[PDB]
Amino acid sequence: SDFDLIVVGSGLFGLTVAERAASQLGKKVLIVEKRSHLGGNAYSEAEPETGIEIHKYGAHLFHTSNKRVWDYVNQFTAFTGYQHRVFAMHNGTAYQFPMGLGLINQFFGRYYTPDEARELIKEQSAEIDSKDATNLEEKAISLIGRPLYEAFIRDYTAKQWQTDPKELPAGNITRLPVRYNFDNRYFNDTYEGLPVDGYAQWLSNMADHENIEVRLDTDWFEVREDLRAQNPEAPVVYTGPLDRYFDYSEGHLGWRTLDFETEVLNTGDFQGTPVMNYNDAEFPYTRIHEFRHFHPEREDRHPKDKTVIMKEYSRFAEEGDEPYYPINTPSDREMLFKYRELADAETESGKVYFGGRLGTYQYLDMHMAIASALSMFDNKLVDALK
Amino acid sequence: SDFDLIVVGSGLFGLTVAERAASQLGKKVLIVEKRSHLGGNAYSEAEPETGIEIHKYGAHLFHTSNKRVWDYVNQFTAFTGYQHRVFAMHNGTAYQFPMGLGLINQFFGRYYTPDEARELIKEQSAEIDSKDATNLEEKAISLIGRPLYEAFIRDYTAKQWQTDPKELPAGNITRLPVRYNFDNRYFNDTYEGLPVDGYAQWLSNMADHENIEVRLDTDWFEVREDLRAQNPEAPVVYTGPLDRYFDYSEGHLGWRTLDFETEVLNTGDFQGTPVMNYNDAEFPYTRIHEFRHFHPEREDRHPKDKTVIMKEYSRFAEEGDEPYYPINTPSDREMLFKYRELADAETESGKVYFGGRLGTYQYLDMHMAIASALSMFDNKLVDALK
Ligand SMILES: Cc1cc2c(cc1C)N(C[C@H](O)[C@H](O)[C@H](O)COP(=O)(O)OP(=O)(O)OC[C@H]1O[C@@H](n3cnc4c(N)ncnc43)[C@H](O)[C@@H]1O)c1[nH]c(=O)[nH]c(=O)c1N2
Ligand SMILES: Cc1cc2c(cc1C)N(C[C@H](O)[C@H](O)[C@H](O)COP(=O)(O)OP(=O)(O)OC[C@H]1O[C@@H](n3cnc4c(N)ncnc43)[C@H](O)[C@@H]1O)c1[nH]c(=O)[nH]c(=O)c1N2
Ligand SMILES: O=c1ccn([C@@H]2O[C@H](COP(=O)(O)OP(=O)(O)O[C@H]3O[C@H](CO)[C@@H](O)[C@H](O)[C@H]3O)[C@@H](O)[C@H]2O)c(=O)[nH]1
Ligand SMILES: O=c1ccn([C@@H]2O[C@H](COP(=O)(O)OP(=O)(O)O[C@H]3O[C@H](CO)[C@@H](O)[C@H](O)[C@H]3O)[C@@H](O)[C@H]2O)c(=O)[nH]1
Ligand code: NA
Ligand code: NA
Repeated sequence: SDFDLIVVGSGLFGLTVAERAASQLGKKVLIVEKRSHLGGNAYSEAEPETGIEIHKYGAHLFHTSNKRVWDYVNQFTAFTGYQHRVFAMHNGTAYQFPMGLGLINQFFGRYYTPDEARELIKEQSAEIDSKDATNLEEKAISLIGRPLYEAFIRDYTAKQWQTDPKELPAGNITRLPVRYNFDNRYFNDTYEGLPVDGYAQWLSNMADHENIEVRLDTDWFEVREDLRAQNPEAPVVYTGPLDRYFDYSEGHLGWRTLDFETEVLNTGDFQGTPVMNYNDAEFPYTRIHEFRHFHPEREDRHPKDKTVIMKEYSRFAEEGDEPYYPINTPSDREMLFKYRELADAETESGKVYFGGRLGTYQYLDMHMAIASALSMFDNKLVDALK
Repeated sequence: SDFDLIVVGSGLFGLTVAERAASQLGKKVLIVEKRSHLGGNAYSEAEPETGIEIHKYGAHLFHTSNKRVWDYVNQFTAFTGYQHRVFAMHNGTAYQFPMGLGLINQFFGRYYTPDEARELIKEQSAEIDSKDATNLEEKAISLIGRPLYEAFIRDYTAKQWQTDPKELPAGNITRLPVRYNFDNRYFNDTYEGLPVDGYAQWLSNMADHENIEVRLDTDWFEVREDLRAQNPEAPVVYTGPLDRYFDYSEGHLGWRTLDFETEVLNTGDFQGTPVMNYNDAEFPYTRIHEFRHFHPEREDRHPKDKTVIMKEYSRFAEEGDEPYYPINTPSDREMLFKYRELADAETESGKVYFGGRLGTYQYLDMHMAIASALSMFDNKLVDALK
């Protein structure tokens, strides 16, 4: 055959499945991608004026405590020692972030020892018992009190979900969001970095194999019947939109989206930190990314006097807009459960597997997706190709 | 012979010289150490109540951009991903540190962009031209202005050197101490961590070799004539006090010292950061070290409800007191230059080499010492043992 496996999509999920099949089974794998680039939403490319790497589908920071995934992805790229950190902009002052002794000192006026700070939160959050809460506004206040809630959460949350906190489930926060030390790593995980020569280089390396064929700029639904004709019992992995596979026969799945406003400024340094959250409602966007800071080890290939930055906005996502975050209304999660039924049928009837962010209506971190792929590979695909 | 090389001292300098001679030349090396422990001032040991590693000769953070040294020391111990960070305590508020957009925001009331902040420092430091300064107080103010100087430098400096800034050379600061971003790594170097099983374990590994013999609790001047008798043209490396070698025949070298006040507290967490500087004169000590935080990856072998901390004080150092920092008065640096003459004579007449912190009256970082040793090894010792 020309191929033994067809993979729809070239996000981390497709790529992984693909590469395993190529290197571990030695099969011929054909990757079909709609866009003109490899990588799915993880893709990054250089801004033309400045040369600086940016991400046209949202900023991507790689982090995992999953050693399996880590050793794996390191097979295809090295990482930097980048540790992600964030600052929160509120009333013209940049606060340390997330919530901890640092922010606490800046906001309530003076230093609180760890023990002091636990107590400070005790009194503040005493208003509502977490067992009481009816919506998102309460449940937070019940965890950290009104002063903090109103300053750092209320508007930020509102902007991100286009809504009032009072009209959101209480179940969306599940943990005390406060640290009683000065540690402001944003992420708790074992391993963390950025791909050394960027994501594009990395993603691309995953498909650079003597058994993988990649057709960019190709829609699967336009070429499916043709390709399956060439070798009919070659199986498919579909990482595209779940609902669309089944021609929305059952209602459109509901997604949240993002609009990105990307400017080049005539300064070498606009905020001196990669990410700057904006928590006051006076501003449309949720945060400003300044991309040079993600790779400071490159700042000798960077513009002395220019910098690229990007403002992130949120809204609901519909048609033509890129889907980013599943919304998961109740009326979404059953039309899902339903499509599951369809997919399984379709998986047994016609050897077509469903995976990844779009393919399962589900938020996935990068390592999550990669693992999800590796699961499917080992559990479903090894026997499916014998 | 029983030994081919005698090494006085077991600090990093001795150890290095020793280990190279043992592993690269295969010589028999006898290490003579006055204290009862291996390691010199780098040594660390567990506080008995809590089990927590501490440093009885000052806190030690390892950091280098010298790859040679790095690959070397990794031969004897692994390091953690510890990045050192510091906070400055001034008027009951803990400031981000060192001086940068962060501290700046906290102190002058609101966020300053990088460009804004450069300008802010322009006006502040405009008072005195750096070309003018007569003492340490001016030279700082000429670099960062009075508001900052007085808040974060004046008292801290005074405590550390027991003096008024106005009576210190202008040459002790040589660089703008301000960052125009939010990056608060304390150290600029390529590599940085803490020894995984502590320094004691590490240091000790360097002497664990089938050609190295270690006699703890032995003063060299008490046993020298004896040992050199056993094999008279076996050479010595002396890493002890330079002046004392030559029986202070030429004036006592002047050192600064430290007194450490070490307490165990009945709390799991006293300040939630490894180091907390204290910049106001209301406090005797310069900073408080809280040692559990140096190894957070151990906090599941740490006391749930106790923590060891330590307050650091400075003064001048004399006899019986441990020497820490060369003072380098003018009347010190010529009595030095002189002892150099003596040493070289003594090096040619009697094959006795002088090295390391004490042996050269000179502040040395760990990697500096190690490199200094490696220099001496390759340049003077290889031919000296043929
Ligand atoms: C804003 C934002 C930011 C981040 C993240 C998500 C979001 C939304 N993620 C990273 C990322 O979005 C996610 O992990 C991956 O995109 C999932 O990879 P997939 O293969 O599952 O989907 P992905 O969407 O990447 O791949 C799908 C591919 O299929 C193609 N395709 C679709 N329909 C097709 C059709 N009909 N025919 C052919 N091709 C078709 C698409 O063109 C696309 O290339 C993340 N995770 C993390 O761990 N850390 C982070 O910091 C971030 N950052
Ligand atoms: C407070 C403080 C903090 C730090 C540092 C210094 C100070 C003062 N240094 C680390 C350290 O102090 C320095 O790098 C080493 O001690 C130098 O190693 P040496 O072998 O040169 O001397 P060192 O003093 O360690 O070794 C001398 C040894 O010789 C022995 N001795 C002396 N006289 C003798 C005699 N007559 N006979 C026999 N034995 C004798 C002593 O007992 C001792 O064991 C540092 N560096 C860095 O890179 N990062 C850091 O964070 C720090 N931290
Ligand atoms: O300043 C802040 C930050 C967060 N939040 C709340 O916490 C949530 C966290 O969202 P956000 O800070 O915007 O994004 P992350 O937590 O960094 O990441 C989200 O998106 C990432 C990439 O898209 C995924 O890796 C994460 O799982 C997902 O939580 C927000 O919706 C808010 O409800 C605030 O109120 N204020
Ligand atoms: O809060 C601060 C910190 C520093 N300084 C000034 O900067 C100097 C720096 O000294 P200090 O902060 O006490 O120590 P380090 O810079 O961390 O380290 C000193 O001691 C270390 C270990 O002993 C060595 O690695 C360094 O080379 C040596 O500069 C001080 O004397 C002051 O003059 C201030 O004014 N305020
Ligand atoms: Na409560
Ligand atoms: Na000036």
